[PDB]
Amino acid sequence: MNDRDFMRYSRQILLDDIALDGQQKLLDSQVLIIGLGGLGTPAALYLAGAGVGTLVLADDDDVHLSNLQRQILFTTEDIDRPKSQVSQQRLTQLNPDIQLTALQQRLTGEALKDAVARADVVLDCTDNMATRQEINAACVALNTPLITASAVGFGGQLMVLTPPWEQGCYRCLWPDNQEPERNCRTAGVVGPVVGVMGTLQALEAIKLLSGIETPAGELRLFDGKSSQWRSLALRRASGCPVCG
Amino acid sequence: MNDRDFMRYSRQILLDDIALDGQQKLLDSQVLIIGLGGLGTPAALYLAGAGVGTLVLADDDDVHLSNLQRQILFTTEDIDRPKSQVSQQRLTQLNPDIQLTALQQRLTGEALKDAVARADVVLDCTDNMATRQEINAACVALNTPLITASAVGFGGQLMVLTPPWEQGCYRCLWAGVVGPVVGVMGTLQALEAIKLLSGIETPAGELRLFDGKSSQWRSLALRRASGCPVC
Ligand SMILES: [Zn+2]
Ligand SMILES: [Zn+2]
Repeated sequence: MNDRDFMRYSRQILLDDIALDGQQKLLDSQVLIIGLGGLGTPAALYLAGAGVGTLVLADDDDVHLSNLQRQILFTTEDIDRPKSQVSQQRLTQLNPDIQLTALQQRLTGEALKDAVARADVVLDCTDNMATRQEINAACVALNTPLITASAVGFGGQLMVLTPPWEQGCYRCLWPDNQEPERNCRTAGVVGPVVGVMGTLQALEAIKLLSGIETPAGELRLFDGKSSQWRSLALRRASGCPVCG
Repeated sequence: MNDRDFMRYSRQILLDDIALDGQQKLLDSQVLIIGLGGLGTPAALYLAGAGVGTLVLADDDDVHLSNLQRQILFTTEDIDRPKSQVSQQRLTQLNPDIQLTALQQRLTGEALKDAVARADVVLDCTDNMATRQEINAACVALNTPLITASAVGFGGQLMVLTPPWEQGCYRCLWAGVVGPVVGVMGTLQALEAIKLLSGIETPAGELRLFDGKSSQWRSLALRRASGCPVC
């Protein structure tokens, strides 16, 4: 690569586990981020700056004042402007040497499928159970990893699902499809909490793409209130509508 | 608190643990963020969007290409501009309704003690063992809570030291980095500030360590050193 790119990616390249090799891998890698909010926003911000070759940002909503408290990528001046655009645009100003696509739609059906297909890794950053479900289905089908997370109030939840599908899919831990019983406090959310969650979704994407020994198949839980971390093991359904 | 304000802070206000009581508290607080790097950058960003009344951005340095990989608050286009200025400007675009004071200088001795005094919580975001040491001194002198962090390669470190100074100060205790690893640490530094300024209970007498490769946290029990030169 370049002698400049070296400087920019200096902090990663200088790392044994990544070095020049991985750094190229990152540059040759592609990542799909469905949803650019308090979760996908810092996810995209850190991936671009890390040098992920390609980034597809999908989000069908505009920038609202209500967002600025946790969706750090945006600015008040961006209000009413479509997220995907504003996003790609600002990420560009950060890392021009990388390609950024902006889908101003809702990824579904085949539009979501092939989109998933390509991607070497797919981050789910839609705090939506339905979407998350088909993103999972699609991911399982076109054997492409899914790194899903979420947050409500002071609580965070993260999960990495690799293609081998060892410990099953999201439709294993929740063969259902409706909603969880955390539907109560679904009122607000602390920025740092949803933030740390997305940021971690990116660390997991890097490690996955740069082929690092990152444990998966867990369900990490964060309690922003007690500032305590916790992990629940996983194992697939003895006959899931997927992963079967 | 008008229509606009209710709207931006709405996801925080609709929270039992904060509501108008806390949102109001945040808006009356001042936080000193010393250092605007991989740590300070996301911290300032999350605190501002949160609505902390006054933010003092300290940092005697300019943007560099190297930076852009972990310091998410800057772009290539600010490459030679000073950070405190660039931060101050970008943060205002996010929340014009809060007090944002830049500090293109380098705090030390008195210049530091003043800033620490006029500040509810101080965030040590200077990955420099030295500045760090002076701050811990100032923070204990003016019994001002100190949230400090670190992040090297794949491992981060976090600590919340408060006034009763029960389990020690930073003395009582004592070059590549992954983007997200410093981030997590910084974002968490904000989380602790918001919990401290809003009044939420937070076990703090420990040294949280994060290993971003194995993806697991560990803690060490702090202890105020016998005859510590500050405690
Ligand atoms: Zn399954
Ligand atoms: Zn001490």
